[PDB]
Amino acid sequence: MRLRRLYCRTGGFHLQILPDGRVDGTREDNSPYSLLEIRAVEVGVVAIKGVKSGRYLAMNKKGRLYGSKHFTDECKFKERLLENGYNTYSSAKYRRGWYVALNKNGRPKKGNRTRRTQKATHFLPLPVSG
Ligand SMILES: [Cl-]
Ligand code: NA
Repeated sequence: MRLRRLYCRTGGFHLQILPDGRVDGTREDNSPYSLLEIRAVEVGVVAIKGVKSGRYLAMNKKGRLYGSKHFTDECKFKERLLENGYNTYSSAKYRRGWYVALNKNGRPKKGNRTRRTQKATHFLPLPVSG
């Protein structure tokens, strides 16, 4: 059950870390690039690794999500548990309120267009066959 998928509150998507470095949402169940290793690397901070791509979820200085080729400081996300049961993930490196988020088309949002009150930033990590 150690592997997880990250389900968005909106759109019926779960997060995918694709082998070309892109990040998006998919609504398909048999999506190997959506299988994630979510590990706390500091108190309140996680790394999210796409196990099949080998890439870490990352956010660059422009607020854009990508799948990193190795683990860097751009791969750290502050994880907050909301009272509604979902979690938010915000850039630990760029402390500007920049969240992991998917729009209505399943495409990642630019960090400066996100806020913790947006349902697009709300995700549920769920163990796979847990
Ligand atoms: Cl956007
Ligand atoms: Na899947």
